[PDB]
Amino acid sequence: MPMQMFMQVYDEIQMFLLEELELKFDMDPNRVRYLRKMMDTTCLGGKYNRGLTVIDVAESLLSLSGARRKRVLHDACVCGWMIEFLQAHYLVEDDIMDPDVTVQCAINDGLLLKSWTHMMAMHFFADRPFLQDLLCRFNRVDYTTAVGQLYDVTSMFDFAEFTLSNYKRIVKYKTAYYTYLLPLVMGLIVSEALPTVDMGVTEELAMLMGEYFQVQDDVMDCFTPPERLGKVGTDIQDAKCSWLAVTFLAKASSAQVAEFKANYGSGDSEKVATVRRLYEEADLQGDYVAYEAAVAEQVKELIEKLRLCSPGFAASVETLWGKTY
Amino acid sequence: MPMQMFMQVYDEIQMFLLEELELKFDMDPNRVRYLRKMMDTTCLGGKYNRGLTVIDVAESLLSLSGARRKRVLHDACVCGWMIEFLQAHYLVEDDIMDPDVTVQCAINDGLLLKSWTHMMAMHFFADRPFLQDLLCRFNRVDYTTAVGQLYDVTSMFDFAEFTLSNYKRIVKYKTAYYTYLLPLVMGLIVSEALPTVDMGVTEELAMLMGEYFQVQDDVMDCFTPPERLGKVGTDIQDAKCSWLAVTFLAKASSAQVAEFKANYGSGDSEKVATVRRLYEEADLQGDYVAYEAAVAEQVKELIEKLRLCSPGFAASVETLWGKTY
Ligand SMILES: Nc1cc(Nc2cccc(Cl)c2)ncn1
Ligand SMILES: Nc1cc(Nc2cccc(Cl)c2)ncn1
Repeated sequence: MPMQMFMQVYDEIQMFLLEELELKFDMDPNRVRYLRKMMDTTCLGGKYNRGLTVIDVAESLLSLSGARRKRVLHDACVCGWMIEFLQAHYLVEDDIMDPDVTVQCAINDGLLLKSWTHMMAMHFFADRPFLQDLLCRFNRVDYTTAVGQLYDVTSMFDFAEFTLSNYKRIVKYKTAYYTYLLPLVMGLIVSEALPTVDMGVTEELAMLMGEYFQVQDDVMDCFTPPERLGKVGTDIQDAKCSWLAVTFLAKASSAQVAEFKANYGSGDSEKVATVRRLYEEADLQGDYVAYEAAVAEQVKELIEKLRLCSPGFAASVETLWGKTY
Repeated sequence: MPMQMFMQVYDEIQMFLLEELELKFDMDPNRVRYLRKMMDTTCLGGKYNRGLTVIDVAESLLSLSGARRKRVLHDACVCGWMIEFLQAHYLVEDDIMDPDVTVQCAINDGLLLKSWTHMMAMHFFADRPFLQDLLCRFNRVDYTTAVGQLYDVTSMFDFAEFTLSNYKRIVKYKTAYYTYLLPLVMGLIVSEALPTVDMGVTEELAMLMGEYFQVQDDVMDCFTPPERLGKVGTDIQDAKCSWLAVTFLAKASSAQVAEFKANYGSGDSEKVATVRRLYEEADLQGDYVAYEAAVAEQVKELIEKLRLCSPGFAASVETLWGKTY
C-alpha cells in the first residue's frame, strides 16, 4: 500500500510534467519521450528511503491527531518525490564530476531535475497555505547541501581540518539535513503539525542519525568488498575526511601518522593497502563498535524527549532509525 | 545614480550572504573569503544589462503612477542582482561544458550561485506580498531556459529541425524569456503594477526583441573578427541552428545545400571558410538588413499598443529596445 501509492503518484507527477512541456513549452514527442526515459532512469530504481519517510511521518500524524486524509497522504507522496527528484539531481551532478553532447545533456538533465521539484510543488500545492514555507525550507536545505559539499571537497586543501568536530560539520550539512531532517519536516508540514513538535530535539536527532549512518558508510567504503558494497571504495584515494581517518590521527604515534600522511590520498594499490593496514593495526573497528553504540544510546534518549510532546511523531522516527540501524 | 545604487545594494546583499554562512552555516574565514572572491569574479565585471532593466522599469512606474519610493527602488535592485546572479549561474554551467578539485568547485559554485538567488529573495522580500509569486515566475523562467538549452543543444540530433519556426522556438526559451521578459516582469512586480499591463503585448515584445538580438548575435558570431567580438566564433564548428544556417537552407540550390551539409559542423579551418563563403555568396547579409528592419518595425508598433494602457511602462521598454538597437 505505501509503495503502491508512491509509484502511482509518480505516474501522476510525470504525466503533468510531460504534458506541460508538450502543451505549454512547445515540445515535440521525440524530446518528451527522451525526458520520460531520463526521468525514469535517474529517479526510479533506488530504495526511495527519503521519499518513503515523508509518507511514514504523515501517516502517524493523521491517525494520531474524512476527506482530509486523502489530501495529506497525496501531498506527502508529492513531497516524497520532490526529495527523490532532488537526490536524482545530486546523483547527476556527481556523474559530471567524474562539442561533447552527452556532457551537455547531463548538465542540462541535472538542472531539469532540480526545476521539476519546483514545478511539481507549484502545481499540486498551489492552493496550500504552506506552499511558500515548503519551498523556503526546501531550497534552504538544498543550499545547505551545497555548502556541505564545499566542506567535504576542500577538507584536505586550504590534514589540519581532519578533526572529529569538522567531521560532524561535514556530515551535518552534506548529508544530515537533506537525508534525515528534510523528509521529517516535510511530513510535519503536509500534516500541518509543524508547530506541535520540538524542532530542537528533532534537529538533534537528525544530526545524530546522519552522523551514525555516515560512520557506518565510511567503514563500508573501506572494508566492505566491492561486490558487497554496490560500488568501489574510493575514500582513501580521494583523501576524504572519513571517520576512520580522523579517529586514526587521534590515537596514532608520530611514525604511524607519518606513514599515514605518506600513503593517504594515493591511487597505488599498495599505498591504499598500507592505509588499510594502519586502520586494522590500530583496532579502529573496535572503536567503531563503541562509538556507534554511544550514538545509538543517544538516539534512544532523544526519541523519548520528543514523545512527551509529540508521541505519534516519535513512532515514525523509531521506524526511520530502524532503517539505519 | 542608477549604477551607484546597484553596486551599493550588491555590497548589502553580499554582506548578508557571507555573514549568514559565518553565523548560521558555521563557515571558517578562509572559505568565506573564497566565496567572496568567487562571487565578485562571476557576478561583477559585466554590463549588468538584465539587472539594470529591472531598475529602469521600476523608476518609470513610481514616477508615473513618500517612503514607498525607497522600498520599490531597493526591491528592484535586489531583483536585478537575482538575474545577474542567475546569469552568473548560467555562465558557470557553460564553463563546465567546455579527483579534479577545480571541476568539483566549479560545479559547486554553479549550484551556490543559483541558491543565492533564493536566499537573497527569501531575506529581503520576507515581508513582501509578492514573494511567493516572484519565486514562482523566477523558477519557471529558469526552467524555461533549461528547456531552451535542450532545444539548442539537440537541434542537429534526433538538418530536419533547421527551420525558421524552430529557430524562433530556440530563441524564445533559451534567450527571450530570461533576458527580456524576466527583467521587465520583475520591474512590474516590485512596482505592484503587474495587473495593470497587457502581458500579451509585453510577452510578444520580449520575443521580438529577443529574436532580433539573436539574429544580430549570430551574424557577429560568424563575421565579426575575434578581437572585435570579445570571443571566438564557434557556431559553424558546433553545427548550431543559427539564423544564417536556416536562412541559407531556404534559398540555396541542391548543390549549395549539399556543399553546406558537407562542410557544416566541422572544425577544419577551410571547411568553416567554405561555409562562410556560401553565406557571403548568397547575399545573406542583405536579407539580414531587411529581416532586422521588419522586426524593428514590429517593435515600434507593439510599444504603442502597450502605451494606450501602460504609458510609463512603454517608455522603459523603448530604453531597453534602444540598448539592443
Ligand atoms: N549565455 C547563456 C548561457 C546559458 N546557459 C544555460 C542556461 C540554462 C541551462 C543550461 Cl544547461 C545552460 N543559457 C543561455 N544563455
Ligand atoms: N550522494 C550525495 C551526492 C551529493 N551531491 C551534491 C549535492 C549538492 C551539491 C553538489 Cl556540488 C553535489 N551530495 C550529497 N550526497
